[PDB]
Amino acid sequence: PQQIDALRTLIRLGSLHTPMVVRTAATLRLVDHILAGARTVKALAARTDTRPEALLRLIRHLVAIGLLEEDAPGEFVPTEVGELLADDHPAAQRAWHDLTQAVARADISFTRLPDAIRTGRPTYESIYGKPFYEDLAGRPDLRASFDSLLACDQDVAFDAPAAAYDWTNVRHVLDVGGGKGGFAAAIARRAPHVSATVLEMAGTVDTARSYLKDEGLSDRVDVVEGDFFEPLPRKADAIILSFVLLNWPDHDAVRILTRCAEALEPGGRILIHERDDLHENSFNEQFTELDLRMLVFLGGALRTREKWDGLAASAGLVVEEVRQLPSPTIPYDLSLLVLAPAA
Amino acid sequence: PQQIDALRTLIRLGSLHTPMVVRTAATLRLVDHILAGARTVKALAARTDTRPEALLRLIRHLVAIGLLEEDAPGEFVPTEVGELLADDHPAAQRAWHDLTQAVARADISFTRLPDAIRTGRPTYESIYGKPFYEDLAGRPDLRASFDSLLACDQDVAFDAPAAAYDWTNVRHVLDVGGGKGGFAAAIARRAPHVSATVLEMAGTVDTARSYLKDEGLSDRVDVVEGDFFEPLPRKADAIILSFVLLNWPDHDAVRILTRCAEALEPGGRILIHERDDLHENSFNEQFTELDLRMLVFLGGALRTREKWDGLAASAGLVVEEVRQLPSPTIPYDLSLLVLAPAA
Ligand SMILES: Nc1ncnc2c1ncn2[C@@H]1O[C@H](CSCC[C@H](N)C(=O)O)[C@@H](O)[C@H]1O
Ligand SMILES: Nc1ncnc2c1ncn2[C@@H]1O[C@H](CSCC[C@H](N)C(=O)O)[C@@H](O)[C@H]1O
Ligand SMILES: Cc1cc(=O)oc2cc(O)ccc12
Ligand SMILES: Cc1cc(=O)oc2cc(O)ccc12
Repeated sequence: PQQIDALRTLIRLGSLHTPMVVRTAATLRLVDHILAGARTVKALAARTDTRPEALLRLIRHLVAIGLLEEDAPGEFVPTEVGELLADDHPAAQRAWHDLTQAVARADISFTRLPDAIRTGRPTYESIYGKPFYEDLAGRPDLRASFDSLLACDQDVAFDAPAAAYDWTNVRHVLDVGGGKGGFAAAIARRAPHVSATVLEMAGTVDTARSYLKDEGLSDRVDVVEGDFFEPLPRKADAIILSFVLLNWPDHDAVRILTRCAEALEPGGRILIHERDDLHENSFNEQFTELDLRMLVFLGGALRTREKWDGLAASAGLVVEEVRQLPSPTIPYDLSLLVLAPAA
Repeated sequence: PQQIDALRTLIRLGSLHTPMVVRTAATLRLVDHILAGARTVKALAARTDTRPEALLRLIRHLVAIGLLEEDAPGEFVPTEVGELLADDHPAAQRAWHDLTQAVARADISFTRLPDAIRTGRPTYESIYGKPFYEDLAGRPDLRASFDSLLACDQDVAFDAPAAAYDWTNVRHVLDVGGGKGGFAAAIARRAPHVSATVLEMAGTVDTARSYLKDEGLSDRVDVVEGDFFEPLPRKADAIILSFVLLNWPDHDAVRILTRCAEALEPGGRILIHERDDLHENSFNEQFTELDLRMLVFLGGALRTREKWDGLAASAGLVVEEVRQLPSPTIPYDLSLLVLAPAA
């Protein structure tokens, strides 16, 4: 028959057990345990304290989808795909699929995706009892997990956007929602004359300060606890919004942008580090995974290039320049948008 | 880079939003509405009462994964894969992905798959408040949805297993857990001398009786409400277990098989309609989807050919014959296992 391939494709795409099998394997650290020598069901069950027959049934699906393969009778090893769940693999896919860590936990919000399409509003609170950042505020362990997921490569992940801007006429930088300070730190190393301030929430400010202390940068990058919907704590020649605005619906993103514009020194610029696909180029899996996560986690949104033009104008700004940022590590297209005050 | 394809494969397999996007589209009947003429976001939002920008964001992922394509600017149509979500397509994939119907609703149990691997026990009750069949018993609408999902092709789905057995020396058939009576009805049509009894739960017995009345078979197939862990209501030359034993862990499946053996007339046989892959042949997506659903819904299990040999022996039975059943419609390998009393 001719629709057999189509039927197989639809069933795979619609399968909820397959991603949960991947995330279960990640959460149980199965691939790590296999690499450390536990190749049989009976050894792996003892290492994970799972029930042996139930673990075999999980492993069977892991083989079926090509993450594991049966080497010898009853002995399993990771494939090239499965090896990506090793804890120290540079793409960090084990942690990003670990159900006890903040993002895969938040992905359970997708079980109520019909509600989010009807309302345009997040479903996270309906599952976990508080909106996303309030939940993180009440669970410092999840706050720390989220911060480390985003900041994993922060020793070098922010080098490209910091190198993509000319800091010669910048004296003070304000990184609004600046995470653990990785972006501020990368700017400080590249532009030694610059002083920087990180504005962040409780909890995150402490690991930011602690990170900057380890880096020897406390004298050049300070950390302020605060709320970026309130007046910003100081003015700056460059104000950074790195993976901030996508957390927020249009009206909140305009309020944040407005606060930033109000805090700009003369000649200053606002720097947005995010995606900016043209609408025509946005029908791709990288854009939609992040965009739909922002919907169900937060009620935020990724913005196409067209929408950035509109959002800037609403905040009194113009898009002066968009710099494409190289990710020759793993292809994830990101941009640095440079916004200036409108005429 | 060389691990780009591997990384892409892992991320797709681990994506929870993609199957929820498919199920959301199925639940909103999006493909039906498109085929009826609503091709734009603005028309489809009004037909589904969703928020237009949020619906566009869903559609974007549906295009990205190849269920929809943008025909004209802002107009979307289903692909060959997407057309399978039309409500009347014979593979019934819309209903099987509809979150308001019993199976896709039960698939939310997979969000707690780590618990099921640790315990070997279902997670359905922890989500919905009662174990699977008790939940169906308290929600007659879900009971009816489940019964119709399984019985969809019952006018012809049971023709092959009914044709695969020689009914010449059978006088009475008992179909234990016989659903809406489709299998009993197919036997009655092929073997007019046979009389049959369907044993089923509350609710299901009424739609079974109603189905058999529509078929003109009330005089030949009767329906008894009861519990197949209790003594069976009568003896039979052939006792049918069609998609029953996989609902149950080994010790419960032995109890059901034992009840059946105790009710067999001399010379009688027990007929099992299920999968029976050799363990070596079971590392495939058809086996694992059903097997893992039985785990999280019910604590049941699919049994490999080796396990059937063991289960039969535990119940005092031998596997006399296994007949492979043709499904040239869509390839789903099923078998008819014929069990006889052990020597
Ligand atoms: N009202 C608020 N005031 C200040 N910071 C906030 C805030 N709401 C959210 N945030 C911060 O916004 C950040 C978005 S995550 C991005 C972190 C970092 N800029 C990076 O690129 O990786 C979070 O760290 C969160 O703590
Ligand atoms: N304790 C019990 N006693 C009798 N029937 C039961 C039962 N527990 C579950 N069942 C029935 O077992 C059936 C399994 S579903 C299979 C239905 C049908 N034989 C078919 O092949 O499609 C359900 O219809 C359910 O109502
Ligand atoms: C880059 C990226 C990918 C993703 O899948 O989820 C995210 C969530 C965030 O809060 C910030 C960034 C990302
Ligand atoms: C044949 C089949 C496929 C599936 O995916 O789920 C099922 C669930 C049941 O209770 C009975 C049969 C099936």
